[PDB]
Amino acid sequence: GSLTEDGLSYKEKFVVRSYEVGSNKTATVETIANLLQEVGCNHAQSVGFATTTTMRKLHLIWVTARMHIEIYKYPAWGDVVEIETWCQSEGRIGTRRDWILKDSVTGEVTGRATSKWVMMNQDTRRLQKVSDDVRDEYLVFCPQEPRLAFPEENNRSLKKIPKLEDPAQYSMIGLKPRRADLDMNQHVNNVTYIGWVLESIPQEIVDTHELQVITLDYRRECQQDDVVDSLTTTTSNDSQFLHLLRLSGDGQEINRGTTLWRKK
Amino acid sequence: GSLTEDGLSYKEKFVVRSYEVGSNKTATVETIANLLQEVGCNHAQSVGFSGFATTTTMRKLHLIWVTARMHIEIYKYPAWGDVVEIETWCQSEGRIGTRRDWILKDSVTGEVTGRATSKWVMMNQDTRRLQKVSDDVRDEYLVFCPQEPRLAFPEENNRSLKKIPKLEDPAQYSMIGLKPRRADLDMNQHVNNVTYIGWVLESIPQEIVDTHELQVITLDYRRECQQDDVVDSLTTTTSDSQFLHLLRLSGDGQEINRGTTLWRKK
Ligand SMILES: Nc1ccc2c(c1)S(=O)(=O)C=C2
Ligand SMILES: Nc1ccc2c(c1)S(=O)(=O)C=C2
Repeated sequence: GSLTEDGLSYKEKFVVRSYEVGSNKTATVETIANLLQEVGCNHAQSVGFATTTTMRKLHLIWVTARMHIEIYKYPAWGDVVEIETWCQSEGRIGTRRDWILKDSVTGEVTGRATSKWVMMNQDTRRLQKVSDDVRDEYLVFCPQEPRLAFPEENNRSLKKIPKLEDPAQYSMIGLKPRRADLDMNQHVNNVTYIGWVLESIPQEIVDTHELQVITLDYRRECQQDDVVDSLTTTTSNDSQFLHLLRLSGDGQEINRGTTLWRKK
Repeated sequence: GSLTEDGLSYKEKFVVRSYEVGSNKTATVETIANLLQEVGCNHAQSVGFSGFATTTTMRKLHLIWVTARMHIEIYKYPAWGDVVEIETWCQSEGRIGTRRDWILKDSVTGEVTGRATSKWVMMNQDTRRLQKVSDDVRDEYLVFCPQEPRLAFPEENNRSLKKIPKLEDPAQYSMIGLKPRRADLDMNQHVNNVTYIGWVLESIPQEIVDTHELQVITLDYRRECQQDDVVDSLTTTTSDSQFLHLLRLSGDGQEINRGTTLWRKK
């Protein structure tokens, strides 16, 4: 992998592995999401790191508020997929990281993703707007003119997600993270929540449809000793669902989302 | 990745990923086990196989290879961003089945950082009945194996061939109600063998994991966990720290795996 010529974006190629694919012999959306995370990590390392001395001094970290992925073609087992990533400042709100996925052999865009990140105190979990001093330290690593993976003026990446009402049409209860679901800091990996959301989709939908779009909002973190319930209701050629992840006991919301599926 | 010059073994390099490491910023034993599986798959493809390593004779009789035992020893877990080189080969073990071995090395130093061995047996994919290999099938795979013995674990009467006892109730530690999600399934909708390693490790206390490093794991595979099954993971200290393990179905207590782990103080 490497930064591009202008040093404002990062590209990396990946060969799809045997254990990374589903029943269609193509990469699952969780493998794709892990690869997005990996190319994001490699981008931060290549530019010198994604926390500066100033963020480290104030105990601030970047946390994901929203993730939006659209896949036109899932790469097959043994195929090479090229992923390009970049960041852009969104004023005082936070930052946005975008991705473009391409088939390395044809050069055609097979997918795209966008994510919203906000600054949070590591210890108190309190959110805050971006200070001018912190924002100005990261601007030298972003393209200055807008560069959007989802340009469309009415794109599904910025749609507001409602809260699922009980009773849910489908459910998967008692979901718990194991050590493989944790990152190097013992926190639940963001991709695990995507897997948990998908667990409440019926197997018949998964067997006859392909996931085209997933939008996920992150409200609260699942701790290593928490238990989660995954709720889904059909809202809809295509099938659309509304999703909710909440703690098994008190019903505290951890995520909400939407998925769009197309017939195979 | 590629077959070596003699075409009797396969080598592949991997760069360790950010999501593949644990709290020590080194690859977990589950990432290592997935890489062993991946280099095994790439070896079968390189020697001509289009399912897993099944010849047309096995395909006509509906026979598949299934893991009976997995044994892994790690001296050093590769760090995040490091390149690890893995070499794999197979050997026929007469009529019993086959053995697949692996050697892990640090690509920069060339030193052996780990080794693994596994026992595979032939099974009918529909009835799940075990069978001897027979001359006709064994003779079709011999051209892909070294003829002289080549063992990742040469030592006479070593840890890889030790008999594992059945854990007696009550267990010292336990993790109950473990269930597979879609990410735990392979391309044939069966639970991936590496998930059972994760489930075994779930009943080790967090304090042991925080102060020790896993050096050895031996796992026997008795029965498969189905997509709608629920598993209990049981562990008792038998001692470094050594543990005896048992995975069984949550309800009727049917055994699915038994194993042992050996851990070294950090
Ligand atoms: N906040 C922020 C802005 C740009 C960039 C990063 C962080 S990075 O370090 O991940 C690569 C470029
Ligand atoms: N059964 C068996 C024996 C040798 C070899 C394989 C299978 S393979 O196809 O994985 C490569 C060598």
